Amino acid sequence: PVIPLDPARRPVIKAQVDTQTSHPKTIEALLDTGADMTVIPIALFSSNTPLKNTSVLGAGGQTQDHFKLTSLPVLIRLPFRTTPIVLTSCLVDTKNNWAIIGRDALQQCQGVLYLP
Amino acid sequence: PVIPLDPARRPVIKAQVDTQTSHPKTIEALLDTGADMTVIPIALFSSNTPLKNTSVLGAGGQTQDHFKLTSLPVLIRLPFRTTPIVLTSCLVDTKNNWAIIGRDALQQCQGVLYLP
Ligand SMILES: COC(=O)N[C@H](C(=O)N[C@H](C(=O)N[C@@H](Cc1ccccc1)[C@H](O)C(=O)N1CSC(C)(C)[C@H]1C(=O)NCC(C)(C)C)C(C)(C)C)c1ccccc1
Repeated sequence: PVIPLDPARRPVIKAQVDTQTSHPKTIEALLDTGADMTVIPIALFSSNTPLKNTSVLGAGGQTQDHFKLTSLPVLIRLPFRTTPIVLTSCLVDTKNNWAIIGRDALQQCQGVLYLP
Repeated sequence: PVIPLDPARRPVIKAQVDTQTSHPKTIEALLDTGADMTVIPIALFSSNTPLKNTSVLGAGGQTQDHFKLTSLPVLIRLPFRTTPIVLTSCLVDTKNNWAIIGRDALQQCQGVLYLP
């Protein structure tokens, strides 16, 4: 679908995410052309799973602690299309429960920006 | 234009930004549907403008040193339209001098996200 862009309303989508360490869960994610990679909340992962340290630069600053990197690919199913997005890896929010669909996922569902 | 999305290339455009505190200047800005508000570099402003402190939530978390708010509206001319976008205020990055076109500006140019 076409998602209008509105400062007062964050463009979001329901996405079924399977981290392959837990039953797949559907979450609300922000659609974010400004994110190099997708961010999944740590909650969707089972307690014990190996995750890699990683450094992330955001607007608030550079962090070595807040985010981890997955070890297994994450599969994402969008409401409209039946084929899953397969992300070889993406980020995990250990801290603030964030869910962000970045350009890695947007590329695979052939998302575009349109500026008339 | 239609702008494709690719994890390995930031979606950017050249814009002319007028802060009304000196002459209009060209910047290359990130098109960012995850940004509630536009971000322009402090480098645009002279060494003694007055800018209000502001708190912002980013990926590095809550920052309250990094961004200021303009005191005057900012006018933005995009290559493909004659009428400038006029933002009542936007964020000013004093740390990294980032340029990010957010949803406030995208709404004014009727920007949309399209997922097939
Ligand atoms: C109350 O006023 C606000 O705090 N607005 C915030 C905002 O828009 N922050 C933007 C922001 O950082 N948005 C980002 C998404 C985001 C929103 C809130 C917390 C964390 C992340 C942005 O689309 C992005 O990907 N950016 C901006 S900077 C960047 C490096 C180019 C890239 C990035 O962070 N990449 C890192 C990853 C891949 C982890 C997202 C600004 C500072 C650029 C205006 C906000 C507050 C709650 C939910 C959503 C947004």
